[PDB]
Amino acid sequence: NTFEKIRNQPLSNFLATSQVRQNYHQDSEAAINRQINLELYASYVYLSMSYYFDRDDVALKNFAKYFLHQSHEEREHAEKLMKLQNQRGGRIFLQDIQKPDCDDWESGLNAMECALHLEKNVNQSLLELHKLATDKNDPHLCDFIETHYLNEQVKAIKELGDHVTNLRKMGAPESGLAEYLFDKHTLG
Amino acid sequence: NTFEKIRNQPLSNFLATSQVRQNYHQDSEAAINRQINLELYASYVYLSMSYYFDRDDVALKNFAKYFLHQSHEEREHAEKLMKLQNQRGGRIFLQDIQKPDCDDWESGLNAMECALHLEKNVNQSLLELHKLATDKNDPHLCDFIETHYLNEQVKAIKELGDHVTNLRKMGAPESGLAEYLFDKHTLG
Amino acid sequence: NTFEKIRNQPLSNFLATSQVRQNYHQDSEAAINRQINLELYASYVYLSMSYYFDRDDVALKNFAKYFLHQSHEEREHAEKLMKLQNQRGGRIFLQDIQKPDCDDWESGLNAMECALHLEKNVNQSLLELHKLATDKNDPHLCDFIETHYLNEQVKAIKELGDHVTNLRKMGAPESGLAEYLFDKHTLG
Amino acid sequence: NTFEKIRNQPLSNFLATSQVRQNYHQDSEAAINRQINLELYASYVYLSMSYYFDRDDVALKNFAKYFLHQSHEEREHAEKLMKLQNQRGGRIFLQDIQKPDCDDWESGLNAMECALHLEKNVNQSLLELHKLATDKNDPHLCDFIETHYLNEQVKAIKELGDHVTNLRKMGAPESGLAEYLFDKHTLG
Amino acid sequence: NTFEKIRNQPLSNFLATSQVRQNYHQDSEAAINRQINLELYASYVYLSMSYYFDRDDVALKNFAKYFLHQSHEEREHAEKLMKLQNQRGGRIFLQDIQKPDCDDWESGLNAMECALHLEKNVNQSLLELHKLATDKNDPHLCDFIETHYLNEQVKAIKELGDHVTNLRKMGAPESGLAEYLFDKHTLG
Amino acid sequence: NTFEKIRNQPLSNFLATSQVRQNYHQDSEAAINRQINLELYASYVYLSMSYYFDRDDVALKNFAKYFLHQSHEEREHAEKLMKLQNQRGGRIFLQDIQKPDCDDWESGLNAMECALHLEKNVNQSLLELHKLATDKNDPHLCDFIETHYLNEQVKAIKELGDHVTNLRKMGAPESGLAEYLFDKHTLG
Repeated sequence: NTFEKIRNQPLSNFLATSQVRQNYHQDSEAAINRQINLELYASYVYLSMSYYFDRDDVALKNFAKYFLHQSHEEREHAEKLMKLQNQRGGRIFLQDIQKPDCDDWESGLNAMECALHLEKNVNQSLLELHKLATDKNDPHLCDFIETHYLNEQVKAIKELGDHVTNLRKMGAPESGLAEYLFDKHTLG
Repeated sequence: NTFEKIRNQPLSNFLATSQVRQNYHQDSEAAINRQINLELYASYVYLSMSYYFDRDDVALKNFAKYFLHQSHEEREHAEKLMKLQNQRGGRIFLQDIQKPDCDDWESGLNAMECALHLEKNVNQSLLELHKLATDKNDPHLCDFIETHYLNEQVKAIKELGDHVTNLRKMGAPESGLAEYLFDKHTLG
Repeated sequence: NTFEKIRNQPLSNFLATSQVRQNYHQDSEAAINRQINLELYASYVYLSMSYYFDRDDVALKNFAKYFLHQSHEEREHAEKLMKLQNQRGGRIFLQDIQKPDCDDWESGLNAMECALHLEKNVNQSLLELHKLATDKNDPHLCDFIETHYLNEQVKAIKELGDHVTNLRKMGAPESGLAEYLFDKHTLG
Repeated sequence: NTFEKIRNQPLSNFLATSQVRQNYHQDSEAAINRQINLELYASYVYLSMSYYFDRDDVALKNFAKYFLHQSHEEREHAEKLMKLQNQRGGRIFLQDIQKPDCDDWESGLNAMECALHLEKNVNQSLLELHKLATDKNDPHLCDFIETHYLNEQVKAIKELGDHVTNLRKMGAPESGLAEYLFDKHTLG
Repeated sequence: NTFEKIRNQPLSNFLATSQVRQNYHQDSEAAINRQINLELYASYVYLSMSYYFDRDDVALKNFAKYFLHQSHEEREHAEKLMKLQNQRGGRIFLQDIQKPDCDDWESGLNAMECALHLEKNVNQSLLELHKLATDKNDPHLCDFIETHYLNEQVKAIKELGDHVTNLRKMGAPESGLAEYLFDKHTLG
Repeated sequence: NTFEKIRNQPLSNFLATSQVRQNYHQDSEAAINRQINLELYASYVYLSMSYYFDRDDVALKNFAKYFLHQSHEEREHAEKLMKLQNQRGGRIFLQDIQKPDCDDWESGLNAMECALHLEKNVNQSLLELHKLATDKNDPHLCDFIETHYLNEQVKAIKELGDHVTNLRKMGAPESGLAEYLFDKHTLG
């Protein structure tokens, strides 16, 4: 899985004085760069799924629309992180964006499960970032993280869990009628 | 079952001269206090069910909305009874509110059946209250009960019976598709 | 005083794996259940006071309106706590709601003083809850508490203190003219 | 600079039971009084600069407008701090307001640099205050500071840095054309 | 009082050629600087009183609002004087702003009396300034003073006298009912 | 240089029967996949350039806005290509997205020159794609390319050339006044 490989690289890989810098450790800068890379990767995965559900032998439009919306959201998250990095006086440092691990998904249920897994991973990364911020006595960074990311992660995870439960109860993936009706009524 | 043990307590437990009191027996006062306690208990049960249907492994929003509405209705009923007790010149006397008997419900059908049972019990209590009022020659109390409670009870019971019948015919509780579609089309 | 007896019960009494649970200790779950019970109790006390001030030998309408509004607010607080408990992946566990300790209040000043006492107690409970959350490294819970409860508690306490001071200076409770005019001008 | 002299006075020089006080250490009270004095001093400095840029031999209107706006902002900050001190149950204690250190400024660039210096000093003081609050277990005060001051300080510092960079690149202070055009296009 | 101490300092302490200067003696410049300092001091005193009347053991909102309005008015007066000083080709020269003499006021009547005293002092200062202007043959300065300050001073003094008389007749400060009703009806 | 090494890879690397496929050679499929990768790379380069000009020691807002707009445009281009690939009955096959080659740009002129170079490269790739389409007798693909890409490329190249010429004539990069005024008047 590409996620842990991105995770286990040292902070030295994410580093490239300013007149506005004040109370800003370099480890925080390094962690912010890595988080940026992670958000971009998530956006790319969502795009891949969205255009998978558009093939002529799958043909579920609302799934595709949903995943495209998610991809755009992830892109905006990454841009906001970059803006913060500039505001505080650090230096942005970019890396390659890996290709997604899964190429086909075979059903809507499987795609929803992979999405849930991905969101949980992103949440774990954010939590460790907050811990690193708090043991360095940086209240501004802690408040930024708390106000802009944690509640959104929690809500997204809850929604994905609801979707998975509903799809399992209706009889998916063996019943195509189930996925058709779910695409019509819930995601419509 | 909490209902009957609340019912079987003597009237002396629900008792705590006024310048407005006229033709108002104390047995009526005690019965009104008891009915207040009963309505509060019903509201609490409805709240419990409503938030049961919100868990991530059940995920049926319209059921939860329906039951929350019912809970608010029961609260208003209790408040109106308290206002009457003050209007006539009695003294309000409160008691504890017991916890609901059932903790999990396992399906929408089971919850609907328990709700039907509860409503029938409340109706029986109201009928006994009306009989007590009428054999004491208190026309104002009788008319109050008739105009504000009996028809509402009848309509609620009819609606719950319709819901139970429809759910049984569609194949519940073995078919999750049935409950999904019922949540979409009827309660939506 | 029922409050401290509710406070002193162990966390095990407030406990009844999920696919959305992540970084959520069970002690937090128990504490949330206890706080829910506390908020419900406060709502019930406010209701009792509100309908006390409606008797024919007291007759102060604006006091009753004020306390009824407070009761509804407490109910919404409890509902929001329940929604959080579901969002994070815990299990709600309900208890009995005790009857209020004071049955008569004899004046508006005495009622205001009891309300101030109650609000201070609720604030203390919230503070120790936040401490428990913070020594377990749960930033989402800490931010939730901070953003939704502490400032409201502070504002409510300040307002109640102002009311008590004004009522004492006007000559209450020996002067009924004072309470009449306060009901007209301040709470009107 | 008057700044570090104000900073180095003991907390005893900023102190002058309440029925609303709860979980409020006196060191926090003293620190709040000191911060109030600091904000007033900053407002006075901004006023002095604003009216310096209005002389007939300088004649740059938009600079004056900008600095006057800053002065009013600082005044509102101080008033909000005083309101908090009253809300929590402390006692306000005022001191003298010293005169600004610099009397002439000789250019727009020099004034912008002094303003940047001042803002950085204020930010440092706020950070020390937050540390003091957090090691005393006062979550309400910490959240107040985080929500109302830190992000504003960061944004102000970033904006001032941008202004200084742009002015240096255009050729100031040796070119009056540069300052004229900057006054027209950026601050207009 | 601090007032006479500020008054008795020589004009040389308030002094720091222009192409617009014409018929403008330096004694006038010094007197204008002194008047600026005086107006700032008055604004600061008004602010102190306004936030005294906001404490939880005083709790009279309309008094606080009134005094805050007065403080803002004094600030605008000072700013207009500074603009005048710039128009005629003088040089502004600032001083420290002393802390108010009275720290507590104990009643609304006492605060109103102190305010009346302060306004009378300011009026006396303005009168001596006008005399100095007129014996130097400076018609523009005389007309400026007459058109912008004297009538406002007279109206303010009359209003404060009315307030003091009304408060004394109602029975203040021994009757808190008097101050409550005055806050409601007159200042409301 | 990433561009030509992406260009020189064989078509076999960009390959992963359908009921809608008709007159669609596999070489066209591979070329479309390669073009998709190229467009994504261009978008990423534009994003980096845009956030370079946001640093506190560069501070040219309109440049950043311009480049961000360009990045979004490139993203939409890639999405349209993917939609075509699905419409015709091929299979999408994704690859890694390399990091940009240049990390700093040192001036607006240098950035404009790099952008011109990049656009010319993209145009060359599109031209050889059209040649491959036309020697395979695929009129639909040829018309798609002609109607959606060539004129846009030509217009973009013309505009970038105009910008470069204007910046060179004004005296850039040695004159910062030139870049300031160009940012104000042309890109504003």
